Amino acid sequence: LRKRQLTVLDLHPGSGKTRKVLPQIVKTAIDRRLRTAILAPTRVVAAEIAEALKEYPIRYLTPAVKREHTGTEIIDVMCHATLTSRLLTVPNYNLFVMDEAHFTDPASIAARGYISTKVELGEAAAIFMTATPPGTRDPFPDSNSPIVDVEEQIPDRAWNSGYEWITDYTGKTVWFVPSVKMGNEIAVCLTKAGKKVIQLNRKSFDSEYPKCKTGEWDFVITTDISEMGANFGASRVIDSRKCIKPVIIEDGEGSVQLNGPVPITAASAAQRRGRIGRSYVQVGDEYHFSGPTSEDDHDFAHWKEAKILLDNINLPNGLVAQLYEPEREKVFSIDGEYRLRTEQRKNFVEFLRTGDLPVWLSYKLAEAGVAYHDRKWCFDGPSINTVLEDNNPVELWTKSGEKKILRPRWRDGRLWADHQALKSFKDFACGKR
Repeated sequence: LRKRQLTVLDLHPGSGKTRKVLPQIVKTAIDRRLRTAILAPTRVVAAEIAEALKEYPIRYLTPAVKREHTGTEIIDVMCHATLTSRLLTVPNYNLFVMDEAHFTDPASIAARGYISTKVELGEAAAIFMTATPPGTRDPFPDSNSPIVDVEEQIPDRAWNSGYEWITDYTGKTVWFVPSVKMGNEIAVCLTKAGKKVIQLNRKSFDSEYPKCKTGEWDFVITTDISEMGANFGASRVIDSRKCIKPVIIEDGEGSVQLNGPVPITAASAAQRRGRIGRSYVQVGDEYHFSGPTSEDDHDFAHWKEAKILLDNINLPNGLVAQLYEPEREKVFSIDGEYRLRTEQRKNFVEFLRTGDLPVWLSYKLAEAGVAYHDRKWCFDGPSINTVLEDNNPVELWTKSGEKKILRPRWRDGRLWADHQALKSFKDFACGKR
């Protein structure tokens, strides 16, 4: 009960989290009438926490709905981003428990800032659970069983020769890639070599990660989303230590671009490696990697985007929350700099929630006075912002009846990162939501 005292913020890692630790915390919170928020990084982990807590009365919260049996529940389970979303449109929780608290999704960073600030104000206690606390930099941490770390060349595309070590192995392998496209090229190569392959990414995770529990697979090819609580029962990880992440370019109008494979942080590398080595009775787990790690992640867009979110959340004291202490050095702006005026903020929240637009773009739109329903901005950008599909400009029928080339006022590369993103953006440009 040492961790449940107001003004306490506790970090810890381990193994035994949902069978015992989380239920004990929840049991004590209920006995003490502590209004509690349990925060999971993903819908999968929220589900697994909710199942671990099946013996207790809990409320499940999404950004839009609540699931309860009586309405008298005091323990809420939700995704990190659901807290941030509801703060932008919320109980004065006495206790926060954040699982996988290293997640650098902007809404997760902002949630840690809000929670950290509530703790420092003496309004709450918080527990951050993660094997790689924000601020840490150790890519080869200790493990339950020794890991064989092997630095060697890793394919970044299909191969027609060599790499015998990849396909001759008969255990299960988790292979982290920087992009879904690269993962698919590798997955097809492995499949034509007689391997059973599952591909995991943010869009496929809810349907495909559950298939890993059947054990009917040889390889999981995954993006970095599997750094947030995925449990594989594998024996090998392959990791070129790359990611592709948005970068805000502050020159001119400003823009966001997706910068090609760049090195991951040491904490990310430790989380990728940390998929294995988890069991004393399974020895010989291997981590095959190439490339350095890098802590120059200040240029990744999620830090500024977290600050934009936090600057637009009101506090009881009339001020604004700060980022969680070890993360404050990632952003170089003065607190409150991104706070939007009244009508702008209303449109901001709508672009985020109903529009499903990235934080940076939603801020630029809102700040420029764009109304949520006004789609002129999708078509009134300069010709350099023309969106291409199959090297042809995208032409759309607008809600006003005109056929126009898709030319957003600001370029945010996440709007056309893949076919599904582009389709969603085309639907938005046409007024479909």
